[PDB]
Amino acid sequence: VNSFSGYLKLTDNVYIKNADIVEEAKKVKPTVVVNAANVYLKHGGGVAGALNKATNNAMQVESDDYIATNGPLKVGGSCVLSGHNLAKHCLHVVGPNVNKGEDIQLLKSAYENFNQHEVLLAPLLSAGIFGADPIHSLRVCVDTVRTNVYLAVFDKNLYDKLVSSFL
Ligand SMILES: O=S1(=O)CC[C@@H]1CNc1ncnc2[nH]c3cc(F)ccc3c12
Repeated sequence: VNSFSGYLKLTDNVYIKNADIVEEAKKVKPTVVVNAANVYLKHGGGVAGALNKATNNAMQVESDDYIATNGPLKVGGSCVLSGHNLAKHCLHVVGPNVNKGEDIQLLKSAYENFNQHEVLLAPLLSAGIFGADPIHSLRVCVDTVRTNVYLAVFDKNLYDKLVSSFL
């Protein structure tokens, strides 16, 4: 039993809710919140900008030190950093950004990072400003993640479309 509330169950292990991931993280305090990161951990907009703003820029400060030490992530890769006031940990995962021409097949590799964590609060990878089709992202999620994932979809119209079209 966990504290996630109001989710629709899609499969054995995948759940979905129309929610603001920032507000959801603030209420649940999950062990892991996933950020929709880029390789430079520059949290300027989308989910990343929202999560970073909610940490009063502490996420960005920590991220800049991470990059200065380790260099950029790979597209499809991830790193674990602090969850600050939102979660115990933040799993920064880099989905391909279609608006940069990155290969969509890397979306499966990106979701594989979730399997290293038993339970996660997450957005749909490569959705929003990353330019992928969220219906496709949900399908890859369901077919790749085996651990327990609670998906927050900010846009109510999109949430209803994802549910109604789910196979
Ligand atoms: O859901 S969508 O709009 C349709 C694709 C987008 C995915 N992005 C998100 N997914 C979940 N929670 C979220 N909270 C946010 C706060 C912001 F300021 C900007 C984006 C988000 C967001």
